[PDB]
Amino acid sequence: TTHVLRFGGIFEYVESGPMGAEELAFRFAVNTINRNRTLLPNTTLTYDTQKINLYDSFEASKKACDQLSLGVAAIFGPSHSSSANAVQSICNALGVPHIQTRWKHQVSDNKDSFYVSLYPDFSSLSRAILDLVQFFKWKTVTVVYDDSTGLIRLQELIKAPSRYNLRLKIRQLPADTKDAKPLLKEMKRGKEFHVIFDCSHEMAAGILKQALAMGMMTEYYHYIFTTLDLFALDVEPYRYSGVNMTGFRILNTENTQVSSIIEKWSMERLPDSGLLDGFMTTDAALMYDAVHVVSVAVQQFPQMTVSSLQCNRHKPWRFGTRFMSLIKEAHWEGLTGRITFNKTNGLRTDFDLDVISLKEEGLEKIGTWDPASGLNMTE
Amino acid sequence: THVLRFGGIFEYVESGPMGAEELAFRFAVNTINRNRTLLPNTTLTYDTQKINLYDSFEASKKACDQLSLGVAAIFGPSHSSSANAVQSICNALGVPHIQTRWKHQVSDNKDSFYVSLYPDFSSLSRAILDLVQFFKWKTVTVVYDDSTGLIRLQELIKAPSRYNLRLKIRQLPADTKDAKPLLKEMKRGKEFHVIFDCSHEMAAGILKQALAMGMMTEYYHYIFTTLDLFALDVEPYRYSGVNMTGFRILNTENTQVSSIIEKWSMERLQAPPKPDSGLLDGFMTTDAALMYDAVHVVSVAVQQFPQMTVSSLQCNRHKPWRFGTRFMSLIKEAHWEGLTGRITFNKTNGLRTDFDLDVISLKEEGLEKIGTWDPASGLNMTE
Ligand SMILES: *[C@@H]1O[C@H](CO)[C@@H](O)[C@H](O)[C@H]1NC(C)=O
Ligand SMILES: *[C@@H]1O[C@H](CO)[C@@H](O)[C@H](O)[C@H]1NC(C)=O
Ligand SMILES: *[C@@H]1O[C@H](CO)[C@@H](O)[C@H](O)[C@H]1NC(C)=O
Ligand SMILES: *[C@@H]1O[C@H](CO)[C@@H](O)[C@H](O)[C@H]1NC(C)=O
Ligand SMILES: *[C@@H]1O[C@H](CO)[C@@H](O)[C@H](O)[C@H]1NC(C)=O
Ligand SMILES: *[C@@H]1O[C@H](CO)[C@@H](O)[C@H](O)[C@H]1NC(C)=O
Ligand SMILES: *[C@@H]1O[C@H](CO)[C@@H](O)[C@H](O)[C@H]1NC(C)=O
Ligand SMILES: *[C@H]1O[C@H](CO)[C@@H](O)[C@H](O)[C@H]1NC(C)=O
Ligand SMILES: [Ca+2]
Ligand SMILES: [Ca+2]
Repeated sequence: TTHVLRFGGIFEYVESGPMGAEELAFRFAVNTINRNRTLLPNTTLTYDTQKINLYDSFEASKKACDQLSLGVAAIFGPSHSSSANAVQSICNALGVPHIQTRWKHQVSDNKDSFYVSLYPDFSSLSRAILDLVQFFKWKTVTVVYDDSTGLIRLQELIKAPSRYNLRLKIRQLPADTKDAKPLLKEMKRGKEFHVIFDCSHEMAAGILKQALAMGMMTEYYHYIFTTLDLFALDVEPYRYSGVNMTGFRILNTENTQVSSIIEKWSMERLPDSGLLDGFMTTDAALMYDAVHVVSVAVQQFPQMTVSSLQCNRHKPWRFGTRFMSLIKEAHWEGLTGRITFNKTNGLRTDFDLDVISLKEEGLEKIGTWDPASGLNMTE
Repeated sequence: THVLRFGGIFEYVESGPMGAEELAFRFAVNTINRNRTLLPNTTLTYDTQKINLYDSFEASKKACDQLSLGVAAIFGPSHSSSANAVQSICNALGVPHIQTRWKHQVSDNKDSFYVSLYPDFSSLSRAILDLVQFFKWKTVTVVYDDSTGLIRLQELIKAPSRYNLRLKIRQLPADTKDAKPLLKEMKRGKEFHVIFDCSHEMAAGILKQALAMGMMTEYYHYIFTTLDLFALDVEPYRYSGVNMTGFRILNTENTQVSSIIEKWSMERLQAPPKPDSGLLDGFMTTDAALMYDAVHVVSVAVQQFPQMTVSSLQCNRHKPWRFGTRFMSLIKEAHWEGLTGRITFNKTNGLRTDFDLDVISLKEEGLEKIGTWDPASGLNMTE
């Protein structure tokens, strides 16, 4: 009873240093499962990792074909959206499950059915952001987004001013944070004390610097962050100013089992950035959870074996339709909590969140949120 | 006598008439061949592949095939996610990719082998704005079709921080047939000034629900992002005295353009639009006049580069085309007077950020020109 089952992964290219955090979580999971007797006892997980420049969809395609030709049971495809788009179409045509860990816009007309996404969908996250804004009883707010795509992402937030009694201004960051000051100066001048920053944690770390410099880290302002990697941020410079800072957290650290696995990650890993060294970002804990979730579906389908499919020949995989289905019905308790997909969408629309805020002793849990029972504060 | 072949990827119609874009493509090619003054010694040929527009994989396989037959340009697909993939491929093999439909150009993306003939709404958003301020609106309601319209009209959505304006954002549901619950909220909220961001086909259908709801009156004013406003049947509404305003890129005012539009309404083999569609039969949409203009603009660059010839490139082998970098450049510097007016690309972006517009509004005697707009001198009304 020894069977070789191979996953493919397409990751970011760093010709200048260490492998990315996602590719590391991928390999770390595979190894952890192999060492685990209870999961895939008779089965042994192997893999093939290709590295590409993330916005060359053409390259992401050539490498997705190569892996379908070696034989792969799933492509844990790329992060960037336009490259994940192309690998999604390919995986569909050849009926190999595509596992996505990062959000991208699913065009409506698109009928691809061979995929799932582990990123918390903000059909839900937009509503969690909203539930939070109403709890603080804000009546004016200012949404500051990074790249145009954040409007599609937070569209349920942008529309609320027609239903509820709310008035928001929409501002954008410039390409480089190093002059987000002219903008911050307009918000200051306009007494925009309640703000929602829609950007990556790296951008958030850099914006809070400009904000401090501008005298906007005080008891007057309150900042809400869409980013789930709020704990990734160094908070020493601001916890005494008594700004308010709130965001969500998918990464279930409250559990000791998750904390210990996060520590083995800070291990076997490694300034003015504003980020904490040795921290597992959410994008990485999701990849680790995607390998585990797919594997839970593999343990239920021993009959299944890999197959060498070609992008020119057009012979859909034989166990494709059946595997992709086993996946969508999967249940797993990963680093990021309850995993369950939406049979309809393939998306993750139901999950649990910890709502975290900046007290004087650092970031702290002040409640929970799930789409069913909404916000649930502890006081 | 030299044979130069363009490739085109178009929408699949099993098995009715060929789409309007593919027809404008073939119509242009033929018109140029018959024209002595353009490509006199050169003869244009082509290969048209048909694909399902959201299978980017299929649009890829077919883009490779044409690069292998040998093509000087792929007038790639319309849908965005398929035009994305063909854009990357064209880039890797240095064959110009000609786009005629808007799509979001991700910022990090460095592909340089392409141009887009669709009027960019870094400019169109500003033209919509210039118009809103001329009417001196202080409240407006933007209704968009699919999420992507927010990225498109982002310069409009942000204006409430600069100017004195207050807009509500509403969305249409998948199917127009119940845009009534929404229209009923706008009515109840006295949202008399509205901007509809959707296709003309959706606009035709929404105006029906609006009439039914008693919102086609002298109280309402609707602005349309769509450039195909003249595509709409306007008989049912021109007497109600609603106000209806939008822009028009298609230079019909010119007789030469009108006659070519007439040869197009002719030779058209598509069943008239179903009654109850709300559209006029035999009408050249802007998406089609752009494709006709894209074949002509590229051809103006070909006439300047006789040395150039086609080459059979493979998607596995990786040997960029020999005249690629030089052709793609001749294109970006092109100037053409097409059906849609002044064509000129932005050397920086490859996009069409400078163009001319006719601003058109619904008078009682049908749709009418009431001014112009170009990014330089902004709005320019006649009164
Ligand atoms: C807001 O700021 C003050 C001072 O930092 C703090 O005491 C309060 O608890 C904060 N509010 C929340 C929701 O954390
Ligand atoms: C699946 O997706 C839709 C749209 O996002 C959502 O409304 C629906 O409730 C989801 N289904 C489940 C089972 O959660
Ligand atoms: C909400 O939170 C309270 C206290 O934190 C907890 O006791 C309760 O069970 C939660 N309710 C639900 C159903 O989420
Ligand atoms: C095409 O020839 C027509 C005459 O049919 C002429 O009017 C027009 O200028 C020509 N186009 C070009 C490129 O000169
Ligand atoms: C809007 O008002 C009436 C129709 O109700 C029309 O006569 C008038 O010309 C319109 N205004 C413009 C600028 O189109
Ligand atoms: C197009 O170039 C013009 C100047 O030639 C410039 O104003 C504009 O920024 C360019 N395109 C964009 C959208 O950046
Ligand atoms: C605006 O239009 C008028 C005619 O109505 C014309 O005389 C004038 O030149 C135009 N302005 C410019 C330069 O766009
Ligand atoms: C293997 O992981 C640990 C032991 O290493 C065990 O607690 C866990 O349940 C196993 N994995 C599963 C859930 O099959
Ligand atoms: Ca194992
Ligand atoms: Ca000719």
